[PDB]
Amino acid sequence: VNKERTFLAVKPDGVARGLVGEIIARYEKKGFVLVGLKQLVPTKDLAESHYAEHKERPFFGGLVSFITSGPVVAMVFEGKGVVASARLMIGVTNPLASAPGSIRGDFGVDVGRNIIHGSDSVESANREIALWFKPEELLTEVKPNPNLYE
Amino acid sequence: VNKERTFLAVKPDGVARGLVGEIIARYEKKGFVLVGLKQLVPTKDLAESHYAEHKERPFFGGLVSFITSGPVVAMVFEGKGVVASARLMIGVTNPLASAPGSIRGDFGVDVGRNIIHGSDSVESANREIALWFKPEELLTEVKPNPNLYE
Amino acid sequence: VNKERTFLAVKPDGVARGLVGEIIARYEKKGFVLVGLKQLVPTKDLAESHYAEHKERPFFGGLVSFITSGPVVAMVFEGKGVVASARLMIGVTNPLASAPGSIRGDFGVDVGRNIIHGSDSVESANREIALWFKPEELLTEVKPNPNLYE
Amino acid sequence: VNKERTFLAVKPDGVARGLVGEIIARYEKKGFVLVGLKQLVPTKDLAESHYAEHKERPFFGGLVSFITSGPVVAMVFEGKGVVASARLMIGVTNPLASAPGSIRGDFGVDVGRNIIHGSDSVESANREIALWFKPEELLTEVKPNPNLYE
Amino acid sequence: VNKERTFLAVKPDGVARGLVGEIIARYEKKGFVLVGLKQLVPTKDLAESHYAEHKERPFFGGLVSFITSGPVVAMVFEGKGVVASARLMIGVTNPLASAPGSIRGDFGVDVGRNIIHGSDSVESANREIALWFKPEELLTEVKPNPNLYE
Amino acid sequence: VNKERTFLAVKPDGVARGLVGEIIARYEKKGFVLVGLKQLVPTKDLAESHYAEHKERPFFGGLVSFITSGPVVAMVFEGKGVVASARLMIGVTNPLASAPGSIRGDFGVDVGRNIIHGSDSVESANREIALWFKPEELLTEVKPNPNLYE
Ligand SMILES: O=c1ccn([C@H]2C[C@H](F)[C@@H](COP(=O)(O)OP(=O)(O)O)O2)c(=O)[nH]1
Repeated sequence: VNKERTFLAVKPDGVARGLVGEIIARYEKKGFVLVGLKQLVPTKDLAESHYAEHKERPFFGGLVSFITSGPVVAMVFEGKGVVASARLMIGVTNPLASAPGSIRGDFGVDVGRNIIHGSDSVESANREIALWFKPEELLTEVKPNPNLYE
Repeated sequence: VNKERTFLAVKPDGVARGLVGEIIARYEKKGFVLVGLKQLVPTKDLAESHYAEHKERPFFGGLVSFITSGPVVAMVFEGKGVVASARLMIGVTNPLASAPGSIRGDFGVDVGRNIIHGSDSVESANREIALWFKPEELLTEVKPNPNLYE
Repeated sequence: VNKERTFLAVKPDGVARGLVGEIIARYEKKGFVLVGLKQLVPTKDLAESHYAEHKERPFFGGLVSFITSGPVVAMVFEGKGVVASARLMIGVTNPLASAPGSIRGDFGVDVGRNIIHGSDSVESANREIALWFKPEELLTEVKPNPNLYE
Repeated sequence: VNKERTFLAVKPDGVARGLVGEIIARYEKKGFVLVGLKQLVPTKDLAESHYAEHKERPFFGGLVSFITSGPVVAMVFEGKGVVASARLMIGVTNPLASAPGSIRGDFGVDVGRNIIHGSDSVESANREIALWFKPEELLTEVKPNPNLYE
Repeated sequence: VNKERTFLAVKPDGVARGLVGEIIARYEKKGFVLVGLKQLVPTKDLAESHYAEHKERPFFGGLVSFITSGPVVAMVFEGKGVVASARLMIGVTNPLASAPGSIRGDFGVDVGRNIIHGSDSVESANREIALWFKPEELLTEVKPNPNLYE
Repeated sequence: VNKERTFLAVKPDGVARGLVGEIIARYEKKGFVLVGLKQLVPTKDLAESHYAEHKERPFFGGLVSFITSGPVVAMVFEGKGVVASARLMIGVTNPLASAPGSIRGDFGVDVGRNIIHGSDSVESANREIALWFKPEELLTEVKPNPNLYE
């Protein structure tokens, strides 16, 4: 189904570096539809719930602090296999090991300052989208370019 | 002062044509700070109160019908002389008469489908910003790149 | 009417400099439809007919000699006010005096090597299109993006 | 030898999405020479002869029907190892699995709407070129930039 | 003559903002040849000799101070009418009044942080070139692309 | 450490092809700092020292004769893991086998005309930096964008 959605979030460093439009453009060019978009300064309760799976890890504390250190541009894109395509486009955890052409591969140098977040699966996508967006904030009537899908 | 703000809105045709990120990128490159950003399908009352100055004009009906025909990406940029600079970058009412280099000049061909809206003065900017954004949605602590301002 | 057409031609120097795709992309982003496209090495008869209005000027000789010195990418774009918009986008006769943003303004430095040709009026557009293109080579059913025209 | 040629074709979806110039630009930047270029609406005979190898497969029908559904920009590029490089730049059959940086990787989302066609070998290139282009439409004297070849 | 040269200098703000490559690329696309290039932290004596004309002006102190506050990428471009073309491409003194498409028009917002310096005339170019560059640092054998000049 | 440095050099072909600005921009976008920059026409001994390891190889003759055949834009970038990241961005020895997204992958076609040089290790970087740059020509103080490093 082409009604698959994922959660993307340009982090404080990506926003502070003027990468918001560049990132949105990459997804628009690919053919994914922006189902939701907004800028906010994450709160602790949200950063913590968002990174729940790492609550046990050492870095968790630093993850929750930086994400709430400034504005974030949260967004939702819809399309066929968007969760895996979104991540392929982002690159890998370490921006230095990310191939040229990917977001992190082109603009990132540190793992702590890795510009953007992308859901790693449909299960997490759905959880994260419900965490950052209210239903009233997501488009229902989507309908994509007919030159994209058969 | 560099704490001046303006209201920009990528209209249904700009959004539907995948111009959102391209437009945001132009403002970020310039040095202006994104103080608010969100996507929504305008409601008739908002379309009408926004286009108030034209309620007596023939085309008003089509303005309100179109802007509410699909999602709009509303946004607020802050910076020195941003209202006038924003409009200079947008181009003129008729995209066919807009010089290359400007948004409408590069992507527009019809006056009714002219991609974006920009406040025409600080008085209107202030009015519109309050019409589309709630105070909680606008960043307070702005702070731009020190290499932009003396 | 939006069924207006103009004749553009990337000249030997524009082609030899790898500017073909860059120029086509500029027009496509604008909203104009490619109704005809082909690469060929102009014959004297066609060069002369094309530059008829300059047959009595000193430079005519050099014009006819150069346009036939290599391959030319002839093309026809359709859209509202395309003839004047195409020219506005090209720039002026002398690339050095052409504004940044325009084709000649960005890539040209000499008037003899001014990269591209564009019809100067609908009258000449129609004459030139018939000179370079056979009716069978031009699209009849054009129909552009609905987000371009009201 | 650097006189190797390949057949590329931006399909109806690539054309209708305004990607013609973008794709041509990528090949010109690389250093390949455009030996033939033209736009046309393929006929059934040409669509079928082209996809001959697939005549017995299920999808054939949809392949022929789509490629003839609208205008195609056929083109031939010449250069060292152009057939393999052209394919490397196109990406893989499934645009979702295509790496960022490649044509399909950047703009494609469905395999039925995968933007461009490229010959898979020198044997097929030679066949297809003769299928789409008449000898008079192809450049004889090519000669590429001396800063490209040793 | 096409052996005209001009002196451009990306100031500390332009360099600190990652604009060096972007600026060099605009000039290379145009067709001008890079006759000299280097990065350095200007010394007072040089900054002062450079801005000699403004020695009596109020802002003089601030000019010499800023230009020496960080690295500058000094460069010399050669080409027909390069002194006037360079400035046309830079924009005007106040970046907010500079038209989209120009360097200052696209990236600058403050007159004190106006990104780049360009000679204002052939007399000044020759003076500044000799101030920043030693003869051994400038190319003798220039020879530009033949597709540029007639 | 983030004080790692590598030596990059746009060779005569990259320079002659107007690729200098394009290449530097890729590194600046990434987040690496330009610690040294200059254009020169390599002298025979510099070329030879530089390519010591290839001395006994059949092609050392043309390697030296080429690097010294025209101007080279030598430069030093600083940042975390810059030597390995720089290489990854350049692509592989044969540009035809280099992935789209990489410098060689996007612009190169021949191995003898492979646009750019990058150090292959920290040991070589340090050797080459000292070979091409005098200590006075390199910056001491770095100050990397704080949104790059944690
Ligand atoms: O057969 C050959 C192989 C490489 N080369 C040149 C290109 C390059 F600058 C130099 C060093 O090659 P190598 O170290 O293998 O590749 P790279 O590190 O990518 O430059 O050899 C040739 O001229 N001929």
